Amino acid sequence: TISAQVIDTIVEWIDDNLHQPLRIDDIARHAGYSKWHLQRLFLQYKGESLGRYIRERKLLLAARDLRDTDQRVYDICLKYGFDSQQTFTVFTRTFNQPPGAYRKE
DNA sequence: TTGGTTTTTCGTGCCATAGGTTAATGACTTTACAGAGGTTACGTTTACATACATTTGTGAATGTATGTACCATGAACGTACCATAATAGAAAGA
Repeated sequence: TISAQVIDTIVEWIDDNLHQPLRIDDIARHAGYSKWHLQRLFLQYKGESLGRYIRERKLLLAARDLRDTDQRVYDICLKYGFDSQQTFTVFTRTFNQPPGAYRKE
């Protein structure tokens, strides 16, 4: 029990939520835990900054949609959180693996 | 000419120096419970005078008690309506 069961709710919010980005103000509210209700968790349970963990989660989620043989490549990053194609093109810094070649795999 | 690795800023995240509301046991203090002490107005126990009753003798009410000496010689002394048929009894002729 950390901050009255915030771990059991963060995962549910990440699962249920739409492609809306996750920031301090966005998740600070209906979360039931403010900035410090999340800082301790991100420091202890995860040990990684939000901008990298969210990007990794989006990449792991899109790894299946890229294999689902979808022709609308521009909408793949949009349906998962990346509001722009250039920002998602994160993939170069993470995998150094072609968008298209991976999409071909 | 186009995709992707490399690099630098920059707002954002993590760490550290400051300074204030407010949990701690307490010390409170206030209310409640526990201690004896003088006073009140009864409740039980006791003696004493007078009263209804109940216990005695005495004057009247009834009640059996034995008899009355001219002559009195049998009757119901006034009852009563008379229905109808099963079962025996004492005799009489069969």
